[PDB]
Amino acid sequence: SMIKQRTLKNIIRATGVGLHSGEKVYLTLKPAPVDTGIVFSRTDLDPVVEIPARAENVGETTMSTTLVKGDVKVDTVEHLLSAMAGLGIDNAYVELSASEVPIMDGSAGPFVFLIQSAGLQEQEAAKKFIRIKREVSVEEGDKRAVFVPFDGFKVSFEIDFDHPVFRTQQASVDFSSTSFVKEVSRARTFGFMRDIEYLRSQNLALGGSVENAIVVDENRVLNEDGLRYEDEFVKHKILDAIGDLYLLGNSLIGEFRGFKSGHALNNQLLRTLIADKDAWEVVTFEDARTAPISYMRP
Ligand SMILES: CO[C@H](CO)c1ccc(C#Cc2ccc(C(=O)NC[C@H]3C[C@@H](NC(=O)[C@@H]4C[C@H](F)CN4)CN3C(=O)C3CC3)cc2)cc1
Ligand SMILES: [Zn+2]
Repeated sequence: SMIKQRTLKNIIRATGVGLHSGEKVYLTLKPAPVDTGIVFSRTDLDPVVEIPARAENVGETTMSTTLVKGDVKVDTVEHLLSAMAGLGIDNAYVELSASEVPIMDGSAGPFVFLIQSAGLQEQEAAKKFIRIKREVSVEEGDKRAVFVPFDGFKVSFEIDFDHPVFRTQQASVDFSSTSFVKEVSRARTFGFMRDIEYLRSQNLALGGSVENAIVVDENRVLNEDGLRYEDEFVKHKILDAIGDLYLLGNSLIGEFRGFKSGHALNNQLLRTLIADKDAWEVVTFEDARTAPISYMRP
């Protein structure tokens, strides 16, 4: 029996704060039809503005992955998009009352929980996969990001901060043994005091607190109850990347490798990949028993 596309079983309502904006935001996730993709909606505006969550719609922001259409934007989509990729949601409307997705605890945990509390619905159509056929790589100074043919899905990442707080700055997850839910989803975004102070002075990071970010001064985590994983920092880079990969609009059959990469170079990789049609093909699986990836019950 075929790997079928999925949407939401029921609507999800949540409430939170833009990390950057400091704005209270109301968030609704709704079932969408077959071949809809993930579509973000700014419902505060008349008329309503809808931005498909696709690489064609990424803006040239420095702080997070931002979707743009005209001078309308949606900021910091990568954590939510990451939770939908984790759970294999093809189709869903994401309604927002403000410009920025709420930050929650800084991870994809809350989003995964709400989604899985609602449960998912298999739809009557083949789920489409993007299969990496060739090596696609991009560099800029010391940062590298690479796709690599792999029968399955795996993300590998390295960061290198010259900071006392680095613990493991490397990790590799194969999502056909490692559970995204258990092992990546709870990994929080992080920030250095020096950086958070500059952003504050530029009137950015207005929603940030220990409640939604690991805060790191010179030497140590300042968060009273410390870390969730020994390797949280690099595990959260894997979270951002799975989110960024999903701007492709279908789940990936292949490997990702990031070295000190962020949303900019991740976005250069998707562009180059999309552009080089020798390097990828769209595939469906009529028999899930022989697919290289498997999914949780709905
Ligand atoms: C002192 O108490 C106050 C209480 O009000 C306070 C104020 C502000 C904050 C905060 C915050 C905050 C700001 C920015 C970021 C952020 O930009 N981090 C980027 C990190 C993290 C990671 N990127 C991500 O996670 C992306 C970008 C967004 F974070 C979401 N996905 C990679 N990465 C790096 O490379 C860092 C070296 C720059 C973090 C926290 C706290 C308390
Ligand atoms: Zn992040």
